[PDB]
Amino acid sequence: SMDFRIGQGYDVHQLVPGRPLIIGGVTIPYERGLLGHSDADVLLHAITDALFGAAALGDIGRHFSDTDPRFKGADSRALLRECASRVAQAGFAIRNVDSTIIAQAPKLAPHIDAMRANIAADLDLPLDRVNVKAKTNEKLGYLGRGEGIEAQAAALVVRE
Amino acid sequence: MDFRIGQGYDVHQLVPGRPLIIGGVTIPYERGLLGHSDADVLLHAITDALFGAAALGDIGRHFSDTDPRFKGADSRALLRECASRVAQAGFAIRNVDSTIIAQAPKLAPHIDAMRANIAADLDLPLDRVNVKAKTNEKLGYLGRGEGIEAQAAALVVRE
Amino acid sequence: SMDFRIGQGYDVHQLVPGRPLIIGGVTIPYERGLLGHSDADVLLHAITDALFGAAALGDIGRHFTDPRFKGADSRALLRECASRVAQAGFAIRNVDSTIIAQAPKLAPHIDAMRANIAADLDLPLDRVNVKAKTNEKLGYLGRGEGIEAQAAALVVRE
Ligand SMILES: CCOc1ccc2nc(S(N)(=O)=O)sc2c1
Ligand SMILES: [Zn+2]
Ligand SMILES: [Zn+2]
Ligand SMILES: [Zn+2]
Repeated sequence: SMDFRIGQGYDVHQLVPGRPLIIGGVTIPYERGLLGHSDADVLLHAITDALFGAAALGDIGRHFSDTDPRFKGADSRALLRECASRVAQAGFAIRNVDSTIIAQAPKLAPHIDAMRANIAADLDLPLDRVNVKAKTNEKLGYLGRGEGIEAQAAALVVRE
Repeated sequence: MDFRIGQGYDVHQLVPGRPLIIGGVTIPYERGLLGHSDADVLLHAITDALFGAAALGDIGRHFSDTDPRFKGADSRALLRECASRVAQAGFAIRNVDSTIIAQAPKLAPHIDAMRANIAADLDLPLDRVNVKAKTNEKLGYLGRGEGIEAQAAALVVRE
Repeated sequence: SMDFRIGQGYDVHQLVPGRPLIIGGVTIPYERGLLGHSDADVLLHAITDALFGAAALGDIGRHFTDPRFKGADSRALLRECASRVAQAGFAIRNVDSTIIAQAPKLAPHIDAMRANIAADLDLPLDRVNVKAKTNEKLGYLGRGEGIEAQAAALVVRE
């Protein structure tokens, strides 16, 4: 009950016109969307990587391949749920997740509760163990120019 | 045994005509950080880590850029109120770690003072607070000195 | 026992011609390598900073002109870092990390990096993790101008 481990996750996707904007499982109206072979859900990908990392199971690319017919059409919530199943099977219980989305636009505050609810459901966690934060990049860099969106995640687990 | 972790990120532009305040320390420099508050990028990152570890949202939720209450605000006062709310939520802080990334000025002479400020504001001994500082090895807008970034991690426990 | 602490680390180095690419102690075939005073192993630097941070010992810049470390490679420095963490009364519980590089492919080398780090930190493999991804062609990382590493470390004061 004291074998705690920490994991950390990072992801980024390009933001361009012509695709939907989906973050934390939430479709957000915007003139641009994230590019990636999946649904490009940068927040769920970062959290997934933090969870695999806390369990020392490698990373999201080692677990899911575009070539794998099991996951070919899978959205990022299905990937997060499978991640959590593998983390549990390796012997770990998740204690909490925290995260940050960095986007110059749109405003993400109205969507935070919905994202937290999706993530908590997918991880079978109480809502008060899941946190999502959001901020701009103060107009600096490709993030500040609206050319991508970044997500960071931290996860604490314990080996039971 | 109810431990929780949080992580924080912040960045502010470096501009002429502003005080440079990082970790609560007013640093002599021809430029300063631009923000609604005093724009203390390090304290904001730590504030976000603490709110995040307690699942209390983020700094924008508690101390909005849009609220005139916080124009020019002392970010140490914001950090102390953050810590008060984290305590009110049932959490004790176990440690904080952080990094400042900047091309200039030299931060080594100021790091110990930043650590002491953060420790005081969080009611922690110095040995549970850590401030790291580095350059971005000449890359990107940080390499060009256009802003300063801070990162933070916080461990809390629900008592 | 229960005095846990967390640390976090970040580093980035430029990719330059005429130098070997060494990440996680692994020499990787590539026409460029990382620039730095050391061998510029950006992954070991990030982990080193996370460990110093978790133990509240400052940072890599304060720890490392010293004739003990003049020509030291990054694994010797990681080992010395781990010594100083132990000196302060801390035991390492786990390390996690991410390498961000547009090229070359790091997947074939990850297992060796983890084994190198585990040996240097005197940890079992199941307490060390290395992740790797691209930057989706964004920014200086996406243009192949540098490689970034991030790390998180958990320690306990015994
Ligand atoms: C079936 C889906 O398989 C994959 C494979 C790689 C992969 N990488 C990411 S990332 N680098 O976090 O944008 S999400 C993803 C999904
Ligand atoms: Zn992704
Ligand atoms: Zn700020
Ligand atoms: Zn370095």
